[PDB]
Amino acid sequence: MASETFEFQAEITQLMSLIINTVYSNKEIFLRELISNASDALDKIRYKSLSDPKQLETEPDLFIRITPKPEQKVLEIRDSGIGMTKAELINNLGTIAKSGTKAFMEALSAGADVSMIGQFGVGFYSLFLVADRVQVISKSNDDEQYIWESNAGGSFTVTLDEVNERIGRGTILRLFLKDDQLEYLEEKRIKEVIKRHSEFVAYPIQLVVTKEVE
Amino acid sequence: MASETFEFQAEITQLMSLIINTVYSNKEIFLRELISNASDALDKIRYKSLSDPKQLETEPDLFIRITPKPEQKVLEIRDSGIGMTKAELINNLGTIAKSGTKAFMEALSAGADVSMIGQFGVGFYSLFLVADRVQVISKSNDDEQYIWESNAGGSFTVTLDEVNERIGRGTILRLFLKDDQLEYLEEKRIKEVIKRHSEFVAYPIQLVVTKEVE
Ligand SMILES: CN1CC/C=C/CCCCCCC(=O)Cc2c(Cl)c(O)cc(O)c2C1=O
Ligand SMILES: CN1CC/C=C/CCCCCCC(=O)Cc2c(Cl)c(O)cc(O)c2C1=O
Repeated sequence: MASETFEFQAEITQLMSLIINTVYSNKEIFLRELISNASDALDKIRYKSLSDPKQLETEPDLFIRITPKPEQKVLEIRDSGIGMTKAELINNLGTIAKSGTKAFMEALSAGADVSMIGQFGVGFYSLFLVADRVQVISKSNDDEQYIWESNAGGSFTVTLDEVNERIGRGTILRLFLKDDQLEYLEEKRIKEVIKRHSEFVAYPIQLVVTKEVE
Repeated sequence: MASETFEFQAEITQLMSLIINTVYSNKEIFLRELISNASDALDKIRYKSLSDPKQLETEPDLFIRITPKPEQKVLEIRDSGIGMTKAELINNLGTIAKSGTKAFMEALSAGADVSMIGQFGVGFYSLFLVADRVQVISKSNDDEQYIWESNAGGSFTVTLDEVNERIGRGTILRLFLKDDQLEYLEEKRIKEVIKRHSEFVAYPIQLVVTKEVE
């Protein structure tokens, strides 16, 4: 199909503009937030499967997978968690997506460290520390695969997905990294960031590395 | 769109049935043939770009990339070479695809080693040594992305591609490995097979490895 365009709730647009523009030092913290969200989605599908085991069959493996795509300056973070339907992507990432958004911004003004973002329920938006564009590609058992896309402007698009690999079930965050943040494409940097901030994750974290054979 | 189905030329079906069923020992040779085809397609796009440099811009990097997908028992061999349009996939892989096909089978009967397959121009079909199903996904600058699929039966299908990652330009052979050939998903096995049979390749060969972070 065509893309549909949606307006963000005003506090969300304010949160994003602030973060995409910040000179804050500790940007690496975006990866902890995206692994935590990935781990929550995997919790929800595992929890859901307790009474409905067939929900697992669209993707029996439970994992988080990180894929640097250095040639496109993209970093992907995939999970096989519960995924979001079209209406979920629309509601959860932007149109309500509310709640701690304004509390967080107020805490920032008073000097809170950008790293509390997650305790306010809005750590998804920390991706704009290292990316100036994101596509969230998601497949819920309840809906077709969709793409939600934002560039931290006041509106986002949602498009039926006829261009990306089929996710059996779950979500890919595809981060279009800023030119100064290309370090997050490097295998050593990634590992160091995960060991530091994500020690207790119930699910395997996989890193997809491309090496020339010689 | 829907799938279209096409009949193979009769000698091709005869070639495939023989190979999918052979007890021959040296199956590893399929990888040399698929890297050679990949290298030929990259030669043709490089040669073509000599007088039409813009043909490179849909994918400026020239590479061969091998991606084991152990969970699906798939091995992928990708190149960014010239790719095939729908009519090319139909003509080149099956409906004419002729020429050395019958000569090769006659040489086999007389005791030729399955490994001469490439000097008869039909080494593509060597994939059926290790796979009982293949999808060829291809994107020519001249056409949309298409999927050609065969299971060594007498007919194949060609489908407009709305399910796979976008190839900028080139071809993916997606091999659905036989249960006894899963060794070709292993990083050490692959490297050993390339060093042995593909020493002189002008293009980088990349191996995509997935490792758990601990
Ligand atoms: C958590 N859920 C599953 C759906 C989440 C439902 C609760 C509302 C969450 C609001 C924030 C959005 C979110 O966490 C979605 C998500 C993100 Cl951002 C991610 O990086 C990885 C994911 O697997 C998901 C996701 O699909
Ligand atoms: C060689 N060409 C480019 C298109 C080839 C034209 C000449 C006719 C070739 C007939 C065999 C089919 C073929 O080689 C196609 C192909 C295969 Cl099988 C492959 O494994 C990788 C590829 O990049 C190609 C391909 O697209």
